Amino acid sequence: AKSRTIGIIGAPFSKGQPRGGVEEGPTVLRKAGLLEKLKEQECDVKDYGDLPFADIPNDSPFQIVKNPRSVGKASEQLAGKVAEVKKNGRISLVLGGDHSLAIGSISGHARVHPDLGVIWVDAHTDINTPLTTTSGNLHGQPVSFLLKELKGKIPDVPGFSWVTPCISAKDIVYIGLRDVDPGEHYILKTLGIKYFSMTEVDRLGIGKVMEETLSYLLGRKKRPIHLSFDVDGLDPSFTPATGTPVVGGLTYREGLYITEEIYKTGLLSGLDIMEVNPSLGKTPEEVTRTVNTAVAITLACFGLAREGNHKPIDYLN
Amino acid sequence: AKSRTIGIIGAPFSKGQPRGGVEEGPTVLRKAGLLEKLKEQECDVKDYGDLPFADIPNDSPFQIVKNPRSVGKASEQLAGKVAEVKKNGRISLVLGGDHSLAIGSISGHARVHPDLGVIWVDAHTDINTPLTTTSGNLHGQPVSFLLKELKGKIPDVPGFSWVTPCISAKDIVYIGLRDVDPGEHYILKTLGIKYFSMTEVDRLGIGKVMEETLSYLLGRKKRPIHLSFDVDGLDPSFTPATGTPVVGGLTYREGLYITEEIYKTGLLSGLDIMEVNPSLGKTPEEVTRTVNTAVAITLACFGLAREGNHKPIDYLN
Amino acid sequence: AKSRTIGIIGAPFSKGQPRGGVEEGPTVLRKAGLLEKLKEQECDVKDYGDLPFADIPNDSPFQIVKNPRSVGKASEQLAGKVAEVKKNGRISLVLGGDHSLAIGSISGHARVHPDLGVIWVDAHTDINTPLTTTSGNLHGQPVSFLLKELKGKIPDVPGFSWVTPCISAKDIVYIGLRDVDPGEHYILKTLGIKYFSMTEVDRLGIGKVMEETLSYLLGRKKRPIHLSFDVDGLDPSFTPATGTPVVGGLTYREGLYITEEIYKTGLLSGLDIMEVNPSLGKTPEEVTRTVNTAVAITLACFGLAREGNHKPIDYLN
Ligand SMILES: O=C(O)[C@H]1NC[C@@H]2SC[C@@]21CCC[B-](O)(O)O
Ligand SMILES: O=C(O)[C@H]1NC[C@@H]2SC[C@@]21CCC[B-](O)(O)O
Ligand SMILES: O=C(O)[C@H]1NC[C@@H]2SC[C@@]21CCC[B-](O)(O)O
Ligand SMILES: [Mn+2]
Ligand SMILES: [Mn+2]
Ligand SMILES: [Mn+2]
Ligand SMILES: [Mn+2]
Ligand SMILES: [Mn+2]
Ligand SMILES: [Mn+2]
Repeated sequence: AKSRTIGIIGAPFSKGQPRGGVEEGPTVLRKAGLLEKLKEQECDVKDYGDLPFADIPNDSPFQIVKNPRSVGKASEQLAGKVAEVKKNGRISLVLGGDHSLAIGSISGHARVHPDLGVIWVDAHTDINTPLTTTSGNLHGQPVSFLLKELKGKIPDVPGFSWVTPCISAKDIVYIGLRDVDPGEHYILKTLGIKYFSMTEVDRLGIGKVMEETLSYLLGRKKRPIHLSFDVDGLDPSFTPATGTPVVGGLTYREGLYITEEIYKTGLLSGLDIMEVNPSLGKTPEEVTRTVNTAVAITLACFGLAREGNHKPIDYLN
Repeated sequence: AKSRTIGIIGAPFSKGQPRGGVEEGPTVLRKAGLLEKLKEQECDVKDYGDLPFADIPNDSPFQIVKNPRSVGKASEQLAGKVAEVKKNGRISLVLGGDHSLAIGSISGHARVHPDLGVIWVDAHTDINTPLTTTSGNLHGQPVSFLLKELKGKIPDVPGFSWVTPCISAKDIVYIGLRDVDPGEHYILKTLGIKYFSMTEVDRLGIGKVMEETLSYLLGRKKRPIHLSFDVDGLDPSFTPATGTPVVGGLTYREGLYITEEIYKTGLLSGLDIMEVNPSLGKTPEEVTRTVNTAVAITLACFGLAREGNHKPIDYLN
Repeated sequence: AKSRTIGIIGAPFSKGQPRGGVEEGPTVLRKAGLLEKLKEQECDVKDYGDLPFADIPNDSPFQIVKNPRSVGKASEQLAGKVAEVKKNGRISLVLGGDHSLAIGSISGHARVHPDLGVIWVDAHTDINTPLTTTSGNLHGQPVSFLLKELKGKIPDVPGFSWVTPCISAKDIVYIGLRDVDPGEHYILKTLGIKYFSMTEVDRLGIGKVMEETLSYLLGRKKRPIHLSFDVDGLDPSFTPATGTPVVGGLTYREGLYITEEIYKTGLLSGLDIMEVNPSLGKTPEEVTRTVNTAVAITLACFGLAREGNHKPIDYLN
């Protein structure tokens, strides 16, 4: 089935942030048996391998922005690969890698499906521009490069001349927000982006959050869904092996509920499993817990349901 | 009062599953002061002791089904004891022991009250038949033996000739499901059994879940309630000392909410506290935590309320 | 702004209960950078210092009631100080110290604002009278001294002759109740006090709880709000370093939701952050966790929002 036809892309990249280890994300998710688990779930899985991200020496900063050419090139390559997967009639599954890679993932997906809607599960808005950021880390800026309304606010950053903003502010929904920078809050409010911070999740419950999210994106007509999942969207009690953990996150149950509801639309076309850093666990168990949670989230995106699943055969005969 | 008149039955039985220790469940629940705590809560408590489950040697398997005569006999004896407690005008409180004992608990309860409704709190459906089962563990099969709609699907298993299905598919509600076998999911969907998997609990909230459960069972007319509580229905962060723990379970609060709502109907007539295995804690604290949670669940079934409780006297004089 | 104009009062007092260390509450909250964090959040902060609570030797018990003159005097002093802060047009922020200090905090606040409404966030009602109590610990009795309907039920306790009940039973809302004494439950039911025990929080969800709480207190017309926050209202997994921890408490998210909703009314006039005991952590991390949670709660009372915050300037220019 279309909702279970997948194209795996490994994106072992880390230069979008300063913490080493996030490039081991595709390795550890594969080692956990993700591909085998998806095949056992009646999925047609094709593995496009791990993208080679050739080192860019002398990649000097653009103002305070670190490794711009490396980040720009990695996303450019990913865009080409995601577009190839999409042309082959498969749901692209990007194994990250830092969240800067979403520039390439969404850009590439939009080349084949320009009418796509984005669901962004994260503790963070990742909407800083190369001018608003105080960190210069591009994993906290991918949304600004993708939004049409921010054209003219993004300077000419080396490595990003290939980028054409592909999404409007009305085509993105945030879920799980709880650590937003002043500049990002201003952008979020002035552009009128739809969001469900932890405050709205507490107020409404995840059931109403999903009902509202899917109605807001699909109400007019059915359109492709791109889910960009930052594992720090979930509480650090479930995903501790991550760069920027924030307390009071989405529960394991809420994470599974979001992904079960998206699967059920039959419109998931793109998926990013980002910011898994296996060198950031305090214990080996914290790493396995993060990886196992990220695997469980991924399986729910492709049909694994808590009520159970069965093949279309008579089990009583 | 009727809702606080209890008959305690210890059922130290483990042969419905492969892990040793679950037979110590009645011992550890008693040691925690359950009987004394119930009496302090204005309960009339009579202890019927721990059932002697005389060893059945040469109990060869029926196909892949393990210890069928032992499980069949333990349930047959429990049925007789529960029926005796029910005839004495008491709410039967079965301290397990593995969940295979539900065959005897519900069969015995149904002999005195054939119009009973079942609330099944558990991570699992336990509805595998001796033919759909892949483990051959009878604790994953009690429901198949009890359902009228599965008559003709249950083969002649040694030790179970006394069993007559006593409940219809419409007389059972599951709460907490999150680990269902393919065969079980097929049965659950084809028989149209009412269930609230963790997905429905996330969607609706425990308030709506309870409102729907009690309306579905009692809407037509008031009838006796049998609550079969598998401790693995709650999240392993509360009940870790259990045979098959599954992450993303019911919270301590949700567990107390279910039981507070059932007490309030005044219709609880039977209760099973199952799958407490004190040899399965990683630390002694994990065992005490499991036992304390199981005690807390039990006390709420018999009137203990979080808002408080008071005797009908003037406390200001 | 009025909602961000604060008067800090340290109340290092412990004689309302038997566990030493709660007097270090103002010290540890200050060490965590509470004052500096509030100023960074666009707050006008004035620090009235830590109240000196002169030792009262020969403070004999009134029946079973321990240190009545010490508790009575500490609250009398606090009342005078809170009234001073209120007269200076500031929101009084009392850093405790045990909950008996609420006698002084609310009495002092009511002298300037007699039309105030109280939100009491706690696992406990703290409404025992000097005659209903069984421990004789005054931190479990402050509401009894404050209620107009309990005039004639409170005996002449040494150190409390200055007290005039300032609140009616209809002017208080409890949130988080899960450990209520029989006498307290009788008072709660006979006086018809509005409460949301953990049972109502589970039933309704924190969204509906806040909607109902604010409508019940502000429906007729806008009036000042006094929030009396006992850190044991939150689950011990967030606030373990406290005297009376009770499992199944409010989550970190629910705590932040209550305080975000109160800030939003613009009517918070008084705040108590009570029962932080830094000598009651099992590990230093348990103490830092409790302190960090208490700081996070306080910051939300004065505008810190999970969706983000920004200054009224153009961030894109
Ligand atoms: O611009 C920044 O560098 C920061 N702005 C807000 C958050 S705290 C670090 C942060 C980005 C996190 C990226 B990501 O969400 O993908 O992990
Ligand atoms: O048929 C089986 O053996 C399996 N079926 C699904 C679950 S995982 C193991 C299991 C039984 C659960 C038992 B009980 O709920 O009693 O703890
Ligand atoms: O009156 C008493 O001593 C007891 N009555 C109920 C609770 S268990 C301890 C308790 C007081 C809690 C006060 B405080 O909430 O401030 O921590
Ligand atoms: Mn991100
Ligand atoms: Mn993030
Ligand atoms: Mn189970
Ligand atoms: Mn079971
Ligand atoms: Mn208190
Ligand atoms: Mn308390």
